[PDB]
Amino acid sequence: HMASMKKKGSVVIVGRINLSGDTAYAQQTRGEEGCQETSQTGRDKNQVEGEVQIVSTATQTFLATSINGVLWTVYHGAGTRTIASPKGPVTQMYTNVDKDLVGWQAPQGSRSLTPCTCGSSDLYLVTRHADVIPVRRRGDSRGSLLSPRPISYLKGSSGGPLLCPAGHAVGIFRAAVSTRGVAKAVAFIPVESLETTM
Ligand SMILES: COc1ccc2nc(C)c(O[C@@H]3C[C@H]4C(=O)N[C@]5(C(=O)NS(=O)(=O)C6(C)CC6)C[C@H]5/C=C\CCCCC[C@H](NC(=O)OC5(C)CCC5)C(=O)N4C3)nc2c1
Ligand SMILES: [Zn+2]
Repeated sequence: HMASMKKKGSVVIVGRINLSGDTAYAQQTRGEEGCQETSQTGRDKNQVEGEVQIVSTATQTFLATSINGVLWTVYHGAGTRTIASPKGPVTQMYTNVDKDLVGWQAPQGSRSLTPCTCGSSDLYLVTRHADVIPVRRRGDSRGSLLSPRPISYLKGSSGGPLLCPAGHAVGIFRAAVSTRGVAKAVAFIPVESLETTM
């Protein structure tokens, strides 16, 4: 009935991948209860820091990455959802189902990665467990893992960055290519495609 139609909750930042120092590590900033509540109100007063956020909905958890003042993630994680912010839900400023891409204005206090212009094919994928996985670029939107591993290890890291040797953003992790459950390669949204969307 019209009277009882529910609304979907906001995406909520629940932690980050700390890349500040010599050791990458995941930090949780909000537990499940506060996450649930913040998703419904869309009101998140937690201080945001860093480039790579861990985000959650009621049903999924994945990553989101700031590049050029936009917090980017995958459409298959976020759909058309708002993100929680100190003053309430914030509507997406970019949505592209054809690229599996969405973006919101970057939260106050985040830091943005710089788009790569190195042209290097020696990349590094950052996962939600703060693993930094070397990846050889193999095309415009694909790279191979130098050390394959089960897809379990990459699940939940869509929206994370592929970085060049200098720490610039090369793309946003979108999908894993596997054989008998082993991730041999990854697909990503190239940063140029983000820059065109902008
Ligand atoms: C609905 O509207 C849209 C629009 C455009 C979409 N575009 C894509 C490409 C897509 O694909 C889905 C989701 C994605 C995925 O699973 N993404 C990771 C992930 O972590 N997600 S996640 O964070 O857990 C989660 C689900 C958000 C919470 C990185 C994956 C980690 C492990 C793989 C798990 C097994 C799956 C292997 C699979 N492989 C693959 O499809 O390979 C190819 C055929 C595609 C090109 C080659 C794979 O990766 N996916 C399948 N859905 C779309 C949906
Ligand atoms: Zn670079």
